[PDB]
Amino acid sequence: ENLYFQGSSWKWVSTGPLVFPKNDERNIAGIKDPTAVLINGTYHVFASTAKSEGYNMVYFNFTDFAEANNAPFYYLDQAPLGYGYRAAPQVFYFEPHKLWYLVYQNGNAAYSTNPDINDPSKWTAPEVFYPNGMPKIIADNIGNGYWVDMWVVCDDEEDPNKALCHLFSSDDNGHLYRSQTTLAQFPRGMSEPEIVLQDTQNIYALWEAACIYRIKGAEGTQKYLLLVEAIGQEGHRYFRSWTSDRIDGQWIPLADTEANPWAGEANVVFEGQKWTKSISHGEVIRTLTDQTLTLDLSEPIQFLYQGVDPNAQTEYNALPWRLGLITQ
Repeated sequence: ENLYFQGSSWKWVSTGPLVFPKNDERNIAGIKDPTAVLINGTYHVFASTAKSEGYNMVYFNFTDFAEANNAPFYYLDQAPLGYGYRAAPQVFYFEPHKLWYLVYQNGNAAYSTNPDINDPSKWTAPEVFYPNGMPKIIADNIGNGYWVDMWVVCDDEEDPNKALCHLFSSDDNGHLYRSQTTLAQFPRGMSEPEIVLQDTQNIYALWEAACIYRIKGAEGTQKYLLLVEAIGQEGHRYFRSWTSDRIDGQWIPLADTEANPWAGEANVVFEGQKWTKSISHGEVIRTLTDQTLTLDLSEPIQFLYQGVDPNAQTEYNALPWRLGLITQ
């Protein structure tokens, strides 16, 4: 059954920090915002590198979490993906094209493709979901924010000419946006976004880093799980959660408070090294790797996340973020 759909009582154990920047000439300050899949015993991770100079991305793989820190990084600026600003990836296999997509931000909502996740040198130069630039609704409501944190999820409707692919994004100004196109058209044809949730009075309650997952075998009110990062007390990052019966439906809070979050300081036990009070910008490690973003909740979720020493005092892009893991 769905023994790991934990309702309003999610509980986790965190590892210590698992992935650090390399001591190399790139002088990366933080490793951030992971996306990951597990295929035949190998974990494939994409993450962002952060320093005051800028953002770009890395790929690495490993078989053992305790050895992840020794995995060589492929710096994706060596692929056609290239130099420039790129951040905050999401990886999935778009089965109808037999291509992996890496969805990320480069100033717009962007994607690269690759037929083989094991060949990081082949990731394409970015192409954008919104060919004319930032949508009007986002430009009109962004204020002093930033258009960030792109997420695709597709429904599993039989007819591809009708099944929808949704692209979510945030503005660091209290809005969550959603566009759609058909499976047949994807990646082309994303509609003008709609605001699907907003918290204008406290923008930090609906900050960024959305994830939308299908729960395998769930056919009713909890078919879809929405996670959004919030900033609480003392700047501690945590995830709020909601559920819905469809991707473009009515979200109902699940575990959505700082005291009872989906994942946060309140419900994460550091059984070993205790190194962060923030559970930030994370993703579930997926074994069902296709564009439906399906989780099998007969098995414990593993959520790879960015954490940071709460006492670090740096410029924001120089924060010493490291990757860690929470497991149910």
